Amino acid sequence: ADNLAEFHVQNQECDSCHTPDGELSNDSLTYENTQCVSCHGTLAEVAETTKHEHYNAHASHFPGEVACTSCHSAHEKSMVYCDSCHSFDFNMPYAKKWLRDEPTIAELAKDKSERQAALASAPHDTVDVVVVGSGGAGFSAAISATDSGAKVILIEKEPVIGGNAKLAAGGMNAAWTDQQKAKKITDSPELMFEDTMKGGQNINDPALVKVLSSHSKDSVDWMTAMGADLTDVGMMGGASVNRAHRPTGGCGVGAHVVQVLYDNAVKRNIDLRMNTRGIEVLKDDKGTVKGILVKGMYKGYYWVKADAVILATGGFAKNNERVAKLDPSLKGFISTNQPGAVGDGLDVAENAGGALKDMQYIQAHPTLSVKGGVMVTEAVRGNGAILVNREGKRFVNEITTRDKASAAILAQTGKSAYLIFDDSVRKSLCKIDKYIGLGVAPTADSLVKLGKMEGIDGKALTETVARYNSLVSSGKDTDFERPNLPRALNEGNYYAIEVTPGVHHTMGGVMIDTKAEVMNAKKQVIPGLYGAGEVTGGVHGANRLGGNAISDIITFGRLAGEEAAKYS
Ligand SMILES: Cc1cc2nc3c(=O)[nH]c(=O)nc-3n(C[C@H](O)[C@H](O)[C@H](O)COP(=O)(O)OP(=O)(O)OC[C@H]3O[C@@H](n4cnc5c(N)ncnc54)[C@H](O)[C@@H]3O)c2cc1C
Ligand code: HEC
Ligand code: HEC
Ligand code: HEC
Ligand code: HEC
Ligand SMILES: O=C([O-])[C@H](O)C=C([O-])O
Ligand code: NA
Repeated sequence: ADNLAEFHVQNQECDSCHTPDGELSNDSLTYENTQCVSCHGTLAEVAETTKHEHYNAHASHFPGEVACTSCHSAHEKSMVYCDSCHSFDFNMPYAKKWLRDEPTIAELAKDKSERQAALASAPHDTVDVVVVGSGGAGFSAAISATDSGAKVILIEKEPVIGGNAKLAAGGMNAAWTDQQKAKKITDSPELMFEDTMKGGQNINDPALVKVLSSHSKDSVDWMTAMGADLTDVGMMGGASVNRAHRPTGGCGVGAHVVQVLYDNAVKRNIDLRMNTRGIEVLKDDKGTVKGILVKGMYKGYYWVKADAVILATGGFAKNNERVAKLDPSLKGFISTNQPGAVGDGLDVAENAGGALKDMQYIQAHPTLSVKGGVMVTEAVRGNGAILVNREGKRFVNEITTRDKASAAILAQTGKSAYLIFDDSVRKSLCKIDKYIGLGVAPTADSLVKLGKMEGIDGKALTETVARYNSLVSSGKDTDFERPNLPRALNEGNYYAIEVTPGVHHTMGGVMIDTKAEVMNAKKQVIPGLYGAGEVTGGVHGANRLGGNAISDIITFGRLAGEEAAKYS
């Protein structure tokens, strides 16, 4: 058979998958996926049949309930979503090679016919607030607006929830939390504010940073009340004290937070629509929001009538063409991002009259795995790993800010470096076992053997770790002035991960005020239009601190949902 439907129809009727009249149920394909599940089992049940030692197409780190049709289309060959970041050896029936070619908002102007028809029609729904994007900011806005008495529709353009937020590792920054106090950590919102402003080269809007620092404990409390575990508190770069909150043992914060948000949205019966892209914010004759034109992948264009629209669409770090025009030093770099993080939400914001700011400030994460092409968490360094070059020497304070760390790594021989750590570090950070599972953390019982394995000077490496451990013992790094030396690298075996910078986060975006209201170039509020999360500019300035993006998206998403509900 040339496609999945053709295979099935050999001994099944059309209505084995389809509704009675044949119409597709909705853009989430709810009815149709339910039919797949009726015969094949849930995703977890299918996964039992497709195990590999170190990976499983049907059991991944993605949170929520991942629809079968995310990867298996019926009437045409389809792509494995995992192929957008990994190259696992898969044999999905009716597969085709991964290729993302999504039309820009500007290109969709070609749908002049179809869009005019939609807008000429009755609104498909009439609600209070539409939230665009199912990352942490969008789910937070949808939940908060719903709890404030608003009727919400949440849309997501991708087939799966969670955006980049589901990928978050190292943590959510906050001070001064119960969780920190329980771990004998002393902090303050003031110190978080100070670290943040300094970290951003004082480019950040201080009014927005004050919201970030002052609301941070409340946001940790809010997540925790919803069921999140944020009890482990680690160190990230450019921070005065440990304040990156994450689940027990140092497991990934992002999948967890997104799962909690998803479960809470399902509990509230929030209308979530997948494969549904926000295209154009609609405004009335006085320039206030009146709704939004969307494009359903399966059901076509339609509009929703609403008082408020909350853009929670994330960044553009996947779009290297747009990135390179703003910061040429990042041209041709690999990205840490999900395939849809291309900035189409900003185009929607600008078309609605929103001004952008700080667009030139784009962060490279200092440590993408060269072998795996995925982010390796800064928490590996926070929990005690060092960086060495091919000469086997330290060369940077491994917990400095990301601008400085990235530059340092790029300055080394081969424009890459190695994370080096032992089993004490490994055991301290649950997330590290994921890199071992991915195959990107080669190991040996001596540094000489590891060095020979990886092309690092083995004797120099050995002497480097001895010297470093000496500095840990004496309590002062006189070589690179690293201010926190949590662990000696001296238990069990040693690991190396080859790392290099990758494009990671866009600090610029739509201009908002402290109420998450989008403003035009005249600094005038556009009534009914809100922005929250990485889509906004002004929060992070010239360099974002690790841990501060998850803090941002929960704080600003929650605030936006409450403000939108009040606005009405
Ligand atoms: C691998 C990785 C690890 C990270 N780790 C951390 C960490 O631990 N700590 C931290 O603070 N930050 C971390 N970050 C940064 C942080 O996760 C991102 O800043 C965060 O995901 C921003 O969340 P968001 O809700 O604004 O956007 P996202 O989570 O990216 O969600 C936006 C969603 O909107 C969608 N969308 C876009 N346009 C449209 C449209 N027109 N219509 C409908 N939907 C649309 C997307 O497809 C996406 O699903 C990490 C980022 C990555 C990539
Ligand atoms: C909804 C769109 C789906 C999806 C994503 C899949 N199916 Fe089915 N399927 C059914 C049976 C009896 C078979 C033969 C194998 C078996 O005995 O279990 C299949 C086969 C598949 C495949 C493999 C195709 C190939 O080329 O070998 C795949 C990838 C698959 N399915 C996914 C039974 C049913 C149903 C019962 C009436 C329904 C409904 C579906 N399948 C729908 C779907
Ligand atoms: C499950 C395995 C299916 C079988 C068997 C049939 N269809 Fe299907 N159909 C299915 C899905 C998941 C979808 C969405 C797109 C995709 O290919 O994944 C569709 C789509 C259609 C459409 C398009 C409808 C539209 O664009 O509005 C049509 C016209 C259609 N399907 C017809 C159809 C007929 C006549 C079938 C029996 C021969 C049939 N389908 C089988 C899932 C499945
Ligand atoms: C992408 C992330 C997928 C999603 C979501 C679902 N499936 Fe899948 N499927 C995918 C791959 C890459 C493969 C090949 C796996 C491999 O290890 O090579 C498959 C395979 C199947 C199969 C065939 C299994 C077999 O016995 O050989 C089936 C029957 C199947 N998938 C069904 C299925 C259903 C019902 C899903 C929703 C619950 C579903 N898949 C999700 C990729 C992805
Ligand atoms: C980029 C946006 C990704 C996509 C798409 C998928 N994964 Fe992933 N994966 C990504 C990262 C940054 C990491 C590093 C470890 C971490 O948890 O942050 C990984 C790791 C894995 C691993 C190894 C660890 C583990 O969970 O066992 C596996 C087996 C894995 N990823 C599988 C996987 C599958 C099956 C996916 C499709 C459903 C998938 N990944 C998508 C980033 C990204
Ligand atoms: O390194 C991480 O875990 C991460 O990627 C941290 C942030 O904030 O972006
Ligand atoms: Na931004």
